Amino acid sequence: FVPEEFWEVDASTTTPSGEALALQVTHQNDKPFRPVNKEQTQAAVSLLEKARYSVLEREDKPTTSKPGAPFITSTLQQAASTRLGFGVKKTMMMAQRLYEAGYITYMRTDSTNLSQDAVNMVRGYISDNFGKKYLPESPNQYASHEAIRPSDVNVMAESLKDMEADAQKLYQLIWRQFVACQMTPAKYDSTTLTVGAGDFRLKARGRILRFDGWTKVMDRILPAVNKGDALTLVELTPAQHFTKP
Amino acid sequence: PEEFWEVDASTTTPSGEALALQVTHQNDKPFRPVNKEQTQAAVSLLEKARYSVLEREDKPTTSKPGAPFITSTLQQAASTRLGFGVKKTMMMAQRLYEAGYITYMRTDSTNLSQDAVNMVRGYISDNFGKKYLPESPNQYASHEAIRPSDVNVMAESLKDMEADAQKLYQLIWRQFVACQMTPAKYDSTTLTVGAGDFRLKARGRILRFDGWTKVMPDRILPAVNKGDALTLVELTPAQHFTK
Repeated sequence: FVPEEFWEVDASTTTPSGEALALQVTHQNDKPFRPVNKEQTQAAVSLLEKARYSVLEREDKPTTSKPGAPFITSTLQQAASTRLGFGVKKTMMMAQRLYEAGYITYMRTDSTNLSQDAVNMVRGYISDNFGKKYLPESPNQYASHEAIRPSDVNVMAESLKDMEADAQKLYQLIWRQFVACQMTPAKYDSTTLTVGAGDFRLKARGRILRFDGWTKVMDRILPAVNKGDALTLVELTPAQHFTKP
Repeated sequence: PEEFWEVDASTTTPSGEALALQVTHQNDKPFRPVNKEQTQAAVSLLEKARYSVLEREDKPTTSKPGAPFITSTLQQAASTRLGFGVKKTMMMAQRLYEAGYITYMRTDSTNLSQDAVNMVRGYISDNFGKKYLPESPNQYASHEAIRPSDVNVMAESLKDMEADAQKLYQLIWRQFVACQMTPAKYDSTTLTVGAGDFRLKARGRILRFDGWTKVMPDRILPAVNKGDALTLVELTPAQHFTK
């Protein structure tokens, strides 16, 4: 594998009211902005430094995010790696121990299916511990033996006195994914700002949580600015990156 | 944990054949040292003794099969023979039941239905032979026992089950078929040896008819008679702890 070099440019600006607004340069000449070396970035930066910044478009809309499916072997490995920093073989050793102790279901599966007993169990837990608004009218179904889930939803990670810290973290991950998969969607009020500067286009995205839904068990607020408003550039910050395997 | 020792004695018969012995008594009382000093004291004595066969008992023996599984005995057998914990065993048994491969897994009864008895006796007659089939169905001290739903379904055929689930089904299947088969027969032997203040023993048996062990799978003591002199080769002490 050969790492590919690419640069990104962020711009700190101030709204007419004086509030801070962070932007990411996305386009240059209507084409995706992605310089590959320092000189190219510097050339772009020199242009952005003199350009006039103005809000081209502001889009506000409600959005929802649904929970993910309960774990299968491949998704558990991916999540344990991303969230906990566990390698695949370590994740599988720990999952096998949790299964052999009877804490979770069989760990080698490619099915997201959940038995009626498991659905009854988790929906009861949700009704008792979270509330009616967190419970969908009908069980949530997922594209797809059974998924990897706790054997007893009433058993919490901290109660596994026979497991070391990382094993408890893995159980907690499995437990949270399973409970969340049967909860209602999270609701947000999203905002997207599009800014123009010379032959450059920049953007900022933000959202405000209206209902937590599944996120209760398991980006920022953009300042007020309308279309046509002028933004004052404060600082440009280029960043060098390299792709990974 | 309680520390206790044992002592094994390797000897040779007049013909020169090896004979392994275990020390069982000392001064007519059960031998069971609790430390290294006690054991070493016994070893020094055994090292200077004359060894001779005090008695040889040869007799036929019988081994009957066990009852079909109930929840508690399945858990015990899965632990002892397969190394499965209780929770794991019950999770797998539940899946086998839900798939329809075995009968309900929560039971305290060793009873078998007339249909199940007819089915397994037919299997035995077809696959093992008349000497493996008792005149009347075998009865056991005691809903129904945990058994396969279809005796013609072999563990190897459960494509939808992982290896350990197949091992569990195999265990249940073998226990069920064996429980309706005839006793195994052996010719047993017990050698009692005298060595100074100690008594040592060796046990052996030869299979004469496999019976139930045919579906659900010791030593052969060398030829020696009462009065035969034995030559001590080596004494081997062993330290143990209760678990």
